[PDB]
Amino acid sequence: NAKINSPAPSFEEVALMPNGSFKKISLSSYKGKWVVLFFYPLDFTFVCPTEVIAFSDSVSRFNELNCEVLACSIDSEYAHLQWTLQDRKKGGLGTMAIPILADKTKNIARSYGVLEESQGVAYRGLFIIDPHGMLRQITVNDMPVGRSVEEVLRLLEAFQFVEK
Amino acid sequence: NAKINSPAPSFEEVALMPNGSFKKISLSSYKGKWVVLFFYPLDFTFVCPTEVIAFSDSVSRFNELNCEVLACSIDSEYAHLQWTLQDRKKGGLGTMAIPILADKTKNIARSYGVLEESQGVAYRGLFIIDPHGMLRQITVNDMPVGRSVEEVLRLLEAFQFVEK
Amino acid sequence: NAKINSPAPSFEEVALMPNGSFKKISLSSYKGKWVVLFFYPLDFTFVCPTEVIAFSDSVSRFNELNCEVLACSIDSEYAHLQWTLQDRKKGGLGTMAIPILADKTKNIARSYGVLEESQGVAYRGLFIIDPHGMLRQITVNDMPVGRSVEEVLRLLEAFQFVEK
Amino acid sequence: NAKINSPAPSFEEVALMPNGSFKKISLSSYKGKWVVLFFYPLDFTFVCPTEVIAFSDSVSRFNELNCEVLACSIDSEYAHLQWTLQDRKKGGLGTMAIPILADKTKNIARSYGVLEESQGVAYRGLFIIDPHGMLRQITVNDMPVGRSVEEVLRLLEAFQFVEK
Amino acid sequence: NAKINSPAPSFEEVALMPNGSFKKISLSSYKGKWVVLFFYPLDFTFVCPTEVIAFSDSVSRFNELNCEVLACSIDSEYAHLQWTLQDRKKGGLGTMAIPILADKTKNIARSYGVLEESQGVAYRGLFIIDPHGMLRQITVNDMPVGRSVEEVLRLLEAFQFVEK
Amino acid sequence: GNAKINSPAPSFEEVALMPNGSFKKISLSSYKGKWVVLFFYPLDFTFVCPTEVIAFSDSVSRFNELNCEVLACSIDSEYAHLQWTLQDRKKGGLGTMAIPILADKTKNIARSYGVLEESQGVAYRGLFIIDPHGMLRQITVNDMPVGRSVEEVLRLLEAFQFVEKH
Amino acid sequence: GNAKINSPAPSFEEVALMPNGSFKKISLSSYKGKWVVLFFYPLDFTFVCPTEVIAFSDSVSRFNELNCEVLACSIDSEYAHLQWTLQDRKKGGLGTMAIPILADKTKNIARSYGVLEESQGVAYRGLFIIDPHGMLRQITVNDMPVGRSVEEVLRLLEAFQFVEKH
Amino acid sequence: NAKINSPAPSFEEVALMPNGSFKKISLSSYKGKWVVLFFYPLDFTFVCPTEVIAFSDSVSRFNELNCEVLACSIDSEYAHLQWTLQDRKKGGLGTMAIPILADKTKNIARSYGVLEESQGVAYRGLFIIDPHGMLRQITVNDMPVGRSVEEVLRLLEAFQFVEK
Amino acid sequence: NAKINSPAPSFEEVALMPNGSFKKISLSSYKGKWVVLFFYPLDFTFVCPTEVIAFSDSVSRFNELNCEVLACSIDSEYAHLQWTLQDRKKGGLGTMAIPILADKTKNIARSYGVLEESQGVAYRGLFIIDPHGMLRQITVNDMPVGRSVEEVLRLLEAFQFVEK
Amino acid sequence: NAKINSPAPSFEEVALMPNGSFKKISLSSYKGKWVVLFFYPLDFTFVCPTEVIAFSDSVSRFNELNCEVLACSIDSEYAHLQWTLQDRKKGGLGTMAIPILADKTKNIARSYGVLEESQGVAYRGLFIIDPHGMLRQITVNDMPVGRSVEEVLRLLEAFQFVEK
Repeated sequence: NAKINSPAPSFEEVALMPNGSFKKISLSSYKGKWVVLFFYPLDFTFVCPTEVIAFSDSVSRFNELNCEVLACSIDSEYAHLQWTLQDRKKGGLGTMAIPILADKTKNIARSYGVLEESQGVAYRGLFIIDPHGMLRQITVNDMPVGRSVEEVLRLLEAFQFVEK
Repeated sequence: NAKINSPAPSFEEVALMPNGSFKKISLSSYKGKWVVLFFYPLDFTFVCPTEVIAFSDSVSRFNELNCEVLACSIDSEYAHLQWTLQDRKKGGLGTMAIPILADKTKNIARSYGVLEESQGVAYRGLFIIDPHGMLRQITVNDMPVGRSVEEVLRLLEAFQFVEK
Repeated sequence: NAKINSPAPSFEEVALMPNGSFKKISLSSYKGKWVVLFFYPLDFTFVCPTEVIAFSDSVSRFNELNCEVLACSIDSEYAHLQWTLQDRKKGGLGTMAIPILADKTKNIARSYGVLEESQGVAYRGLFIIDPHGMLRQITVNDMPVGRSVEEVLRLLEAFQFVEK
Repeated sequence: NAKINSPAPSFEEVALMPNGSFKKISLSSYKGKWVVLFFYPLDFTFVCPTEVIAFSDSVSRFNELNCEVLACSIDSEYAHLQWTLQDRKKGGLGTMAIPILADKTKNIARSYGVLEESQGVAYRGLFIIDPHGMLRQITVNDMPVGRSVEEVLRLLEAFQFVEK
Repeated sequence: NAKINSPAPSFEEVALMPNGSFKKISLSSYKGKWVVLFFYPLDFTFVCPTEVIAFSDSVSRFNELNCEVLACSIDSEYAHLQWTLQDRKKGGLGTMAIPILADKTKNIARSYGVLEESQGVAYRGLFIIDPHGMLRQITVNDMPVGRSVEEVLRLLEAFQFVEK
Repeated sequence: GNAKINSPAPSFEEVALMPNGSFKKISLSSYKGKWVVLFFYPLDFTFVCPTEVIAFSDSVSRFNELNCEVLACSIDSEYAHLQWTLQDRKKGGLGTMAIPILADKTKNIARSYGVLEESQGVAYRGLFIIDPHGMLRQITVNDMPVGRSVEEVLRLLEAFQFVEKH
Repeated sequence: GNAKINSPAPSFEEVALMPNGSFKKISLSSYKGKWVVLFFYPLDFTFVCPTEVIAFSDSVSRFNELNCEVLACSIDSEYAHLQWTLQDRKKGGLGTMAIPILADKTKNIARSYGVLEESQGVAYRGLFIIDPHGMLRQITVNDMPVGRSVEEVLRLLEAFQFVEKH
Repeated sequence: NAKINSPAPSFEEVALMPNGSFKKISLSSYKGKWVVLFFYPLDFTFVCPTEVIAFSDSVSRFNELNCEVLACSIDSEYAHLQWTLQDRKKGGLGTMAIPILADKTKNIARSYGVLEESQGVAYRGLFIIDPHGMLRQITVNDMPVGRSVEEVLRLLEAFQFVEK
Repeated sequence: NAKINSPAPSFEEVALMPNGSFKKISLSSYKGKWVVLFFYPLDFTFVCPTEVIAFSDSVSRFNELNCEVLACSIDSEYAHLQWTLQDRKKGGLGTMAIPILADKTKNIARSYGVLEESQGVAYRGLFIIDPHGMLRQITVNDMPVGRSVEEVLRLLEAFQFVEK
Repeated sequence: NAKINSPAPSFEEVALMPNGSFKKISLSSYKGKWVVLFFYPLDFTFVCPTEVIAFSDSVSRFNELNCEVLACSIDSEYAHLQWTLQDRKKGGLGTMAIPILADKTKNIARSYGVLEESQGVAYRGLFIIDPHGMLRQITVNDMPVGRSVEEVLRLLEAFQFVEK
């Protein structure tokens, strides 16, 4: 389970890459970089996916801070792909600048302790992981409330300021 | 688990209705009718979903034999809905004449013993259930091979013939 | 128990050979060939044995597809033999072109999960096993309904088409 | 398991009746009479079935002593029937003057502790049971050696002489 | 332990009141109001307690939203009191407009899963609890990075907007 | 009861009254290479005139010329057994014997052969045929009041040996 | 061993050879209201001339006039016991006895009194003094080859009864 | 615990020596000699200590038979000493010709199974041990009844006569 | 075991009364009074008994403060008695003004956690118990160092001052 | 736990040094010296901390007896520091001549068995430890009653006198 100042739970799982391909991604492959790993409940929700899009539209701000961003849900990689092929205007995801993990077994959500067991979907959890793979901050929102790109960046800069 | 001449495993779960709405469906609500419950692995797969469509195109042939047909997968109801909104020509599902269960918790697949745990997806299992809710026949295919609408009908007629 | 894409349960047991002799047969001796292993409840049933005969009459069609066929029941090898010595017109089996396993311990039925424990007899289960010894499809019928030689051949071609 | 001066293990099972019909028979239905229950391994064995026949040819001798005799094996009732329809001269059983239990589940053999677990067949066990349902004597032979009708009668008379 | 959409872990503990008195406070006494419960590591840290002060300076903004705010640490109520008697200029806490729980047994921190067991102090955890006592959002920061009053208010308004 | 057909007959090494009147330790394995008829009886000095035990003793040679040794057993001490043999046959005693009699003082032999009546502390009239390989080949158990047949055991022996030959 | 000083002596109900020659069930509790000397010995018909058991039988009245009953016990059957009494005293037998002899066929009595030699299946020369209330009051246990003293047991009895009085 | 023909329970403990000194004494130091080890309840009991004295007055009789005698109780060595300094006429012990063990831990009494647990004192137990350290006879008296020096000597001579 | 502000461990045990008689004394019989219960190792020690005597010589000072004093050791009541009959000049105890418990089972020492298990004797433990039977202070000395009557009185007054 | 004549429970913990710095201190670092380790409940209590001050004012008296003195409580090192910065006249601690352990995890209190679990604070326990690290005396007071510097010195001198 996920704990501050302990190594963030490991995973190696299929993800939809920004280019549209499927690829296995391990957490340890990010060693040497900061990582913002964030979960969302379901693809194709009647929610306007503004939240997932917001993070994708902002990758480079995180990148300038040596931070990679990674999305995740219990949906398949095909579901992910289909959502990106769908129009943003029509409620789709459109192009993504970040990978989206396909947590098909729900185990990543489980290890990060964000799985709603009765629904089989993940809460809006977000985790900041340092270059050493250490879990440094936990944010978990109930389904109906989104996270803030600004806030995560606030936190990132703060953490990096302390390291300097 | 699913055993011949034992009551078929119970379930009550959200499904995508033929009209496009979401609805809770219980197995017991079919008491008095035959049921063909069949699983498939994933929505939006790169296999043209001929198999699921074949069963939908043939409901009537089951229906006049006092048999209801029910599809199921580990995908969400929103995923299901999205697939039906997708054009059949374009590898989508198009309109569906049968309900599709959203086994988001994988428990239905588990109880029917068709779940591939490592994958998180169900095998191509099909189950014939009588008006008394008794499991009467088991078919399970490996992912790459489809089932036969003709065969299931053969079996149905055979079973009903034995009742007279 | 038996599972798709797991090695099919092992066995080494006495069988009635097509020539009329008794012989020990192991599953692994079929490595390199496809196998259709199928169970039936009892020898000498008041149910005419059209089903078992149908598979025997069709061996070559299976053989041409690099597939061996194997029958099985809880009856002794002597019971098997006696049934083949009985005239086909008289409700007997006649000369068989396939071996018939004598599952006297009922353990083969048990491992394939087709044993009706209260009766001590096997359900009409049929299993397709690949040249690697991997279980590839499961069919189980309630006692009163037979299987289809055509259907098994349909699946066999389908499976081989996927490899080629 | 079966113990001297304890109630003989209960059973209710299908048997081939002397007239050729199938019938459920319980041990307790013999209360008030002595019973010689005896097991044999298999129907249709290559060795002339003189032993089973010997007991059938002698029923009236047992009946004279208020004793009923009951045969048993792991074979089905249909196997039993078929053996009696077979000519005695030809290695068959001919019509029998005693019922033959069809211990399909093997449980009767198990409870009397005569089941060879590796073979799935019963040893040549014979049990004398009194009118009170109490087990009074145990005889168990290895497969290749038969029992003696004279001896069982010796024992019967001895037991009845003591109760006199 | 603390879970989204489950009742927030109960507590009744001594707290330093804004007026300077000690008082037992239970979580359930806030039923009917929103609660922001937030932990901090230690009193008298060489950190300028800007964070704890920031929340105190902002109580009325939370109050206008029907939300009460509650601070907590493993320090005694006397330690709390002493810190408030200390000058803000000298690194003290000065006057507080919010109560500060004295989690002397560390059990509140434990139940909210924010206790650093090796240090015996709590991480910078913050929890939003609804009028029904249900846990609605989790924020946990590593020691050196503070939380944002603005962000918590963002979240509060969002939650209340959904309820309307 | 450990006593199972086609399994090695339960082992034992115990004091026995020898035909000559001496006490001697006897193990089952010492009979390897010979058939053995091991038979139990309830008690020495019983009010049942001991014809059964005597019958087997009077017939040893018949067993012996079948390459079969015969061995009696009961829960009584070796001294009890000896006393019984010193007692006159006419007078309800045993007389001198042609077979050894095991003194199953711990009752464990009877236990391992599953013939011990636990409430009484005595053995049922159990008889066991053991082959030259030490394998248990046939089980006979009688309730107390009914005896076994020397003829029958010989019938069985010949039958078993006939199967070995052909 | 359940046998503890100032605890109720271990219960039993078992067949015994009565002084008159009959078999009878005897329970410990049937002696309530009397002192009891219960004593064990290893085996009937031993090559030890049975002076010890005889000594206690020859002295019953001495125990009796102390309101004390005496009871012998061994793992031998009641038939063994009877046979021994039918045997002539001169000839190494027991002769007719003035005390009952328990037939501890299941060995449980010896077990509960903690005097059973498990490897031999026989009891040590244990002797137990039990009061009218059924309470165990003294324990004597001898190795096989050494006998007990009738005088000593009487010494003990008088001592115990003297303490009751004054 | 102590058993006939098993090695007598070991001990090494302080004892009051006949000369008035304290000394550690082990059971094994008597190997090669017979030992009469005997327990008594308490020092300074209101009843004239004739029993302990009787054994002391008779040591040479035991010594003649290559037998050493050893007294024991739960009292301290100082208690023992004090009792011997007390005048025999006055209810005291006087100087003893045998050692008296000070079983302060109660463990010797425990291992010889003579400890009255509720009182914390030992029963009047006496044990005869051979030159090989084997326990050869057990005598245990209830508190109010003494043992006999004559009897123990009777036993000793008997045992030695047998080994002769 | 014994704990501050928990009821002091119960006991009912024989004690040597100041008048020279034996009497059962329970802790609860002191309810309504303060109690100083103190242990010492052994009677008749080569260590002059100044400590035990000091407390006896001072009873009244304790009594005036509504406090009873109680001595205890693992020695028998007869040992106690004998020590008091011994002349104080001669290393004896003399007439005592306090009762002395005879903890023959060592259980009182055990429950107060002052038993030296290897020696079977108690450490120089002293316990102050209030009128409610609550344990209020613990003093435990290693064998060679005595306690102070003054100190115990200092504590007693202090405790009573806090109630008044 | 803390037992007389057993090694005193080990610890290594942060302490406030007399100079005002924080430093890790282990018990074993005192090997070769006597140690008076004493606990108190809480910093900033409304009791004028005369007791802790009394020991600090007297270090020298311990020091010349080759004895180091060590204070301890469950409060943080920062709490300790703050209390020493507070004016003695104002109920503060003022300058301290002894180190004060910060038992933030309450484990030292636990191992010395002085912790009041419900409170989360330690009782007024004091422990004398010899140069060999052996626990030699235990004093435990209920919260409202203080210990005596004189008494501890009495004990120290007594212990050292026994060593010569």
